[PDB]
This record gives sequence, C-alpha cells and structure tokens, in this order.
Amino acid sequence: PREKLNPPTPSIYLESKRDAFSPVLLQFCTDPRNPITVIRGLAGSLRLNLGLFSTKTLVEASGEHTVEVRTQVQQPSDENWDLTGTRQIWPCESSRSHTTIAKYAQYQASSFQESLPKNHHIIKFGTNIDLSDAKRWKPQLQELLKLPAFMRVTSTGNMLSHVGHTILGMNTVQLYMKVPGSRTPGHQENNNFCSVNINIGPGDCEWFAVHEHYWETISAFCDRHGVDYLTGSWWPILDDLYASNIPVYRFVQRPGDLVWINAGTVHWVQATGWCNNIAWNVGPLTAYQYQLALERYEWNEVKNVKSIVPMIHVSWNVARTVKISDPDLFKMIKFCLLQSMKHCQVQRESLVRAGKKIAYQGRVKDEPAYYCNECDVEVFNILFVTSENGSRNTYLVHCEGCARRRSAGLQGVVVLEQYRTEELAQAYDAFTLAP
Ligand SMILES: O=C(CCCc1ccccc1)Nc1cnccc1C(=O)O
Ligand SMILES: [Co+2]
Ligand SMILES: [Mg+2]
Ligand SMILES: [Mg+2]
Ligand SMILES: [Zn+2]
Repeated sequence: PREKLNPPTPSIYLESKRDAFSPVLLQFCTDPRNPITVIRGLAGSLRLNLGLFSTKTLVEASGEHTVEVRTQVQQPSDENWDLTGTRQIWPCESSRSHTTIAKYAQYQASSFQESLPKNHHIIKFGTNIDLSDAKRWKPQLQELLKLPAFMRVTSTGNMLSHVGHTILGMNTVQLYMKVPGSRTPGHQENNNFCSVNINIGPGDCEWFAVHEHYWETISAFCDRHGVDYLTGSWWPILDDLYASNIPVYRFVQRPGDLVWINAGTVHWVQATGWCNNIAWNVGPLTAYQYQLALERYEWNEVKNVKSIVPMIHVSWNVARTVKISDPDLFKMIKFCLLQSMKHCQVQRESLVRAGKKIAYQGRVKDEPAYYCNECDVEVFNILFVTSENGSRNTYLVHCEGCARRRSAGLQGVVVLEQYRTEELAQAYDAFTLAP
C-alpha cells in the first residue's frame, strides 16, 4: 500500500531541558520500532551554541585543517543518472581530493553569494573533517556535553567509551561542510552502531532511511547493480524499493535538529541548502545494539572487510568495568567472552604442540586493538608479530592463519600473549548479572 510504504518519521520536541534528560527519550530513540528519530529544536531546548560550529568559527579555529573533498554532479535527491542521462542507476561515484577548511569555506561562502542550488552542475562536498583534537576544538567539544548522557561522545553507557582508545569518527566528532546537492551515499554505520547527527545550518538536509530488517534486500540490489554494499558508493532507486515493498522514511533535518539513527538503519542523505553537519557514533549497552554489532562484526569477516570497532576487545573491557542488569545482553556478552577464551586456548595448545615459544607482552595504557596486516581481522590477545624493516621500528601484527600462510611459516614470527589464561578467566568469572 502507498501509505505503509511512506511511513511518518518519528519526531520529538523537547519543551524544556528536563524533557531532554527524561528516560522516555532514551527508550523512544532506542526502540527497535523506531529506525530513525528526529528531535526538533534540540539545540534551542538545551541552549547549544551551534555558532561554535559555524563556518566562520571553524575557519577561525583551524583554517588549515584538512578537508576531504568529494566532487559530485549535482542532481535531485530522488535521482541518480547514468552517463547518457536516460535511466536511473544505483552506483554514485565521486572523485576524492583534499583541501582546507578555509578554502572550502570560501567556496561555500562564494557559492552562497552566487545565488544571491550552486556551482551549476558540478559541486564539491567537504567530508570527514576531524574534530578529535581536544585542545584545538575545546569550546566545540565542551558544548556537546550539554546533551543527555546516551547521546554524548563519551558516556559509561556507550560501548565506544569502553574501547580504551580513539576510533576516528565513532568516538570522536566528524564535521561535514555542504553545498546544495552534497550527497551522502547509502550505508549502515560501522558495526551497525547508532549515530547522532546535528544540522548546524543555515540550510536543510534531506534524509532517507530504511529499517535494518530490509538490509539484505538493499545489499542484493547493490550486487545486482554492480556495487559493493558494505564498502561501495550507492544511491537507492526509490521505485525499486517501493517495488520490493520496502518502506522508506523521508524527512527534512532543519538547523538545530538532532537526527538519531538507530542500530542498523540503512540511510542516505543530501543537503538541500548550504549547511554544516556534525556527527559521531554511539553504542548503547542493550541486547539489540550488541546483537546487531556482533553479527555485522562476523559478516564483515565473511566479506573480508575491517570491523572498525574491535568487538572482542570491547566486550572484555565492558565486562571488566560495567554491571549489566539485562539478562539477554548478559547472555550475549558472556557467550562472546567464553568463545574468545576457547579460541585463545586452541591457539596456545597448537603453538605449544609445534614447539613454538609464546612471550608475555602485557597491555599498556592507551594501547590500540590489533588487526591482521593481510586480512584486516581483529587479532585479540595472541599476536603473531614480524619485523618488516631491518630495524625494530616497523612491527606488523598478523592473525594465526596469515602467519601460518607465510612462505617460512612461523620462522621469524614472534608470538606474543597480552592476556594470560588466568587474566581472562578471572575477568570472566567476575562478570555476573547485576540485580
Ligand atoms: O558519511 C558521510 C560522509 C559522506 C562522504 C562521501 C563519501 C563517499 C562519496 C560521497 C560522499 N556523511 C553522513 C553519514 N551518515 C549520516 C549523515 C551524513 C552527513 O553527511 O550528514
Ligand atoms: Co551514517
Ligand atoms: Mg563511509
Ligand atoms: Mg537481523
Ligand atoms: Zn589474517
């Protein structure tokens, strides 16, 4: 039906500051039935100084900051043309280049003055601007502390705050600078984590969204139309989605509106006017989020795609410090930890059978999680390490399989252990369901 395929977008207005910190807001935003939530006038309700994220202020703060530019052909939000301009296509490719905030700002500003749409046919979209530097963006980041706990960049209830190190763009803030038509290709978030997006303005963003439930159908369209779902750049053809009985949420994000994207929600975005957007990810400690995160973590492994969130590392840290009261979530984490212990044990036994030494490395403060140099899989605890350079400057971490796959096998490879069996066992036994 036409009505069901065009469902109303979940919306909230906060009449006061008290409403923003209400438990009702959390359960609404995280409800699996709500794939996306727009909070109207959130900035004003919480008195957020969005002027700190204005183009003028950003240029003053760091004019030489790196801006990743995406050159694009401008086209209506419901269109993506082939080279002949006679049919709709899924792939939406863009050329990548680099510039500065100051230089993109001038393009953004001049372009705005040209119209008394912009840049004619071809436009540039300033993406992936890094606001992780605490000293450089102090007033900007401090301003975001006015948000309720579950939406903050850092909180005890956010899985990404238990990683122990920086994951660029997930537990640090990214800035987008846009002109009309600036297009954000379709995707789910890294490891199906939730996301927060605030429109700074002055212009609007147009949003499109599909519930996580339909993601495999979206992936099959991408495969049918010759583009990588997880890693490629694509723009859904809306008629294809409606022809497959897939409801599409459509709404406008006006200046000061916060968009909350729930776990696994497929979404694509286009700027209607000139605007800046700020964004980051959040991983609420719930069974719904954890399940979706683990299954993308595994699916990533099947498709040889790096999981940007090291879910095994995160699950252990969470287990070590956070009390989980939900039985369903506890079961999932407890199982993940047990599987990890068994996996580590199997590796140690095989290494000891082969007569291969294992040195205890230990962990240090602010140490990153390790990934395989070849296949990009998370390498937890047992590290197969080699020296690429003649000196001890360049160390490469490999997984068991890739280490074994080397021409000389494990010769030259030093095997390290970051957590002893007893460390994991004692952390595991300490992890119990909260009352
Ligand atoms: O991912 C991005 C940056 C897209 C940059 C890009 C990459 C590849 C091709 C064109 C543009 N942006 C968003 C993601 N999710 C929600 C909203 C946005 C946004 O642009 O406000
Ligand atoms: Co997104
Ligand atoms: Mg991306
Ligand atoms: Mg599912
Ligand atoms: Zn590997």
